[PDB]
Amino acid sequence: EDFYTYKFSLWKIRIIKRFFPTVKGNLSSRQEVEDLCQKKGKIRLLVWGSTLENERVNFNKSVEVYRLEDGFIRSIGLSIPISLVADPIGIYYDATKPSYLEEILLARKFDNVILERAQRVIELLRRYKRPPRTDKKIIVVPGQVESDASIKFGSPYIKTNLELLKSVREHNPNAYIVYKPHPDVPGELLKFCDEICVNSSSYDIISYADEVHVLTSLFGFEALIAGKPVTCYGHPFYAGYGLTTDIYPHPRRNIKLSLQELVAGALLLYPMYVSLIDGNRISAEEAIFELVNLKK
Repeated sequence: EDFYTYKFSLWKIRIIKRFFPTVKGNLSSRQEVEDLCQKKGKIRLLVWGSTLENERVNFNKSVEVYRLEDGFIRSIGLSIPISLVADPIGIYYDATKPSYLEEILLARKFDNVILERAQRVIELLRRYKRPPRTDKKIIVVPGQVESDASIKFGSPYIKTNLELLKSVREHNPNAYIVYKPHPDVPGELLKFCDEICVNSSSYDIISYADEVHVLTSLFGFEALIAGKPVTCYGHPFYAGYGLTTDIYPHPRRNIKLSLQELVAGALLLYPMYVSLIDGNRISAEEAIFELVNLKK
């Protein structure tokens, strides 16, 4: 009777059980959470993303809430998740409230050994992964799905791709702006971007770019690993740490971090990793090795 899930689908419950083998039951309403809590003194609730904030539901302090989300490595370039994020304080894309990732990076107790792995992971990612000929600075803007939670709780001002593309052009009047729209979703876009790169190879649009300008896209964290300068127009999890030139300052972040500190925190300590083959907990490096040995 260790963990409970909040409004998870059956398929999602089985996936979560890989990371939490002690999942016991699925609570389907706030009343069921309150009834079970005073029945057992305290409960551990598994919630997905900003589900509680979207419902404006708050529980007493005896309901320990874990906010779940997909990992970072399963997504950045290289279906059944190999990585899972379990945040007991908040969630990484919510810049309005503290997150456990933010507390890790602030405490920044990173010994010499974990900095080595972070440098190995950076080198590993860069290796496991059209362009206009002009004199202008090449700027790339990855579009997002506007209904995403990272824009709602992670962008303090800009909320649309059009406002992003607008704001990008206002700050860069002469640069060559190419808009890469999000796959999962035109005439007014071209009034601020030069061309619209509708396909060819995401991560291999980064290498042709001089700078990457994003709102809250995880795409910008991949650009940091690739070493390309990135400007943030919102407040993603990698913003505020001086690695990115932030348009709007983060109201709660003062620390200047290195790329290894960011990687060691965001990729190595923050998310969980479970092997796809045997189901055991593995390191972020073994997770990359498994995904790398999966494609060939």
